[PDB]
Amino acid sequence: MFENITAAPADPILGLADLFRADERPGKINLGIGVYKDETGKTPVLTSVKKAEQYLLENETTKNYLGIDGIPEFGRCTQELLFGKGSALINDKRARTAQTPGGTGALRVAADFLAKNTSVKRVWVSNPSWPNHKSVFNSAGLEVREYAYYDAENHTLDFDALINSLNEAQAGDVVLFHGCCHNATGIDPTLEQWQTLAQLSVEKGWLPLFDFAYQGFARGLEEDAEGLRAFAAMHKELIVASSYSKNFGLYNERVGACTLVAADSETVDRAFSQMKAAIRANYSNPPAHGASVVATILSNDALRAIWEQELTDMRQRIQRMRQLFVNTLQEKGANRDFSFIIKQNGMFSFSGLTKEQVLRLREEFGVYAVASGRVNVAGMTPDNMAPLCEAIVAVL
Amino acid sequence: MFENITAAPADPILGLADLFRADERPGKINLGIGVYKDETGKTPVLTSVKKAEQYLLENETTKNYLGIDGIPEFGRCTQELLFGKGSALINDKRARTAQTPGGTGALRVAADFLAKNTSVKRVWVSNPSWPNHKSVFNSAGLEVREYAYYDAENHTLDFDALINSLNEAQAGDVVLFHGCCHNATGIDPTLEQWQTLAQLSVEKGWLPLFDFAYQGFARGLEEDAEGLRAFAAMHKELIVASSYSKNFGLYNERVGACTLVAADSETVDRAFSQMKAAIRANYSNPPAHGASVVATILSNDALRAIWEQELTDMRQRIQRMRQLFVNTLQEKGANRDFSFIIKQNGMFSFSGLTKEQVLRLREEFGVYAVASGRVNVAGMTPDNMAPLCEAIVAVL
Repeated sequence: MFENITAAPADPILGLADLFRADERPGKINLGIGVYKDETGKTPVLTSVKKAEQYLLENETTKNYLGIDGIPEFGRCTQELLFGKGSALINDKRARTAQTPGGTGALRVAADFLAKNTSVKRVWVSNPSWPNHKSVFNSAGLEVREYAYYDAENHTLDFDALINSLNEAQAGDVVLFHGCCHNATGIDPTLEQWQTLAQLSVEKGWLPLFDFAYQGFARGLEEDAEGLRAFAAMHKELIVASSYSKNFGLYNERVGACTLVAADSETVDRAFSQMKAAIRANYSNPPAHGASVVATILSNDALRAIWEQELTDMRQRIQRMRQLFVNTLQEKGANRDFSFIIKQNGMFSFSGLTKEQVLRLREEFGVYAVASGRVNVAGMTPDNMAPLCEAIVAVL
Repeated sequence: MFENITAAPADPILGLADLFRADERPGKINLGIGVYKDETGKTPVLTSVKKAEQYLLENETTKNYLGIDGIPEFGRCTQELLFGKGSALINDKRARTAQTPGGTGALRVAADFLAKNTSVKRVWVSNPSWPNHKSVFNSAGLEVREYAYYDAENHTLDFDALINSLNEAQAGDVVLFHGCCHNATGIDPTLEQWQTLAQLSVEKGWLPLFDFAYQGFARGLEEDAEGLRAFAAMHKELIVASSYSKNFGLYNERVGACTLVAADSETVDRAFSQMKAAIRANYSNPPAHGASVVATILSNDALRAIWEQELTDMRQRIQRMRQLFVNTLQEKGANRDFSFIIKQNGMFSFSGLTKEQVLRLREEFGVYAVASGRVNVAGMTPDNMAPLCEAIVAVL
């Protein structure tokens, strides 16, 4: 039965990793990573997390199944974080949240739900966009289309091309937006641009689906939610797939949420039931550990304080590296302007390097990056900055 | 978009739960539970688990993403437990294991994998069978058929009807078997019956898929694997969906595995790659906590000894309850013979009560059971045995 099965194509990231590892060179640098890294080059466990884990160890009395939608407190904390407390969406009980296995799991659940309970057939994603978006939706049997977003020439948001391409989308089609820290351009719309998209969206009958994996990485918790909040204030229906993998550094514990928004309580409840059905048919119920940790922290003033500070430290680390990277480039005798790097949010940005330059950097300098020229700034350190920039300069 | 969505049908178990809860009655007894419970009526955290969790707390330095297939050691320990150490399947590197979110998750992954990479279109499940089997497979777009198994009259395994019904199954069809502790008849095939099925299976060109969620609950770790092992010795290809939810009391941490078996290393590797692709499109990678705990215990002599003892205690509690139940029934002036209860393995069994009797038990006596007459013997205690039996007698 398996004789004729063809091998799945290989991810370049994972493939890049293996290549990096098997490299004897000393000054090797890996900018192809997908996670946060501190000044020492590691991905530690947050202090707030460790504290929460101790608490669970001492207080947990059972590992009995959680409800299909998971921990209640986790859901409420997640909603406040998304919509802010005092939000009408909350007071009007128009939103239901399901705890899921990471942000990816949330996306998959939404996809299965849409595919069997609605007339949705197409989903629009930006060009470019996180490559996993295609696989997830296609797996549910949904069609994936691309809208213009990034301007590889000016390294900016081509609002016009965006609005223009999205005009080809019909009512009842879903449009996917990155809440903040666009992956992997680092280019987000302005508040005014968000408001413009919201209006347009309502007018066109689109179903907005937000992929919110980096809340707190752009400007801050609240600031980063402005776009989403701009949409929520205008839509009756909405879907949010959030992740705590990065902002809580809980990558491997698979902590995320799928939030459903409807016109009213009755409707959302009825709709949520089918979402739960979709979950039951997938993994049954969610993993407690990771979510328990998030709920404990968010609901405890002390722990929350600590965590917010740790998050700030991460955000600032990145902002610092972006700035430092540009300065060092210029100092080292850089050809082109890289100042756009400073206007981009999050861990990712397109360096503008060519496929051949990337190949060269690796072969000749032990500097690792994705063939697209994508780099993870968290992979940079005050310590490796110089050698890094000198190598880049050598390939320009 | 969600205006016309119809509510999903409510599931009895969860419905039963709520009903039980909202019951003011004092002597209420819940036999409709789906998990193990101890003499005090609780589902505690295993001592071996707590120890393992302390160890992780103290030694974990990162929560970085696990590989798509999860923790390697988890995979190897799992394979040994399934096939026994020194197994040819292992030494020949014919099996690949993926860590999944519970047994259910393993089932779903197998389904998606089969649906997109093979010609499978139908899956045969026993009548009756865990109701969630249908949803999972249908969700992947697979057809589900039923084979005869249980004999409601003699409360036994109708081997003949079984063999007969399965003759309608064509080559390339998948046949699903419960490794041990059939849910929810508690009726398993004898070693000789297993061997007969194995021969027939090979002859007919079926693809066996084992659902192994209760290893260690019937006779013992190794004993309970006899059937599976009987099949493995005869097939080139096989699939096993195992769970640690019950035998490790790790229900909510979602710990399970999906094991793929092929004729050879090259084949299994090529096939596993597509399985990974299916995972990536679902939840991306698995939750670490639960699986870490399992791997820690299974690989440490001391911890493993403790755990095996805890498992034994669980198995024996159940055997004790089955025996006590039958005796108490007889003493209490029972009408019918219930001795079949003693020959059944695991937490579940069909009491043989009618739908109206079940309704009566609850309304009149506060005794809760599923409408199918299914009872969870782990819900019984030496303390509640008398009242329970007196109520049952009153409805015969």
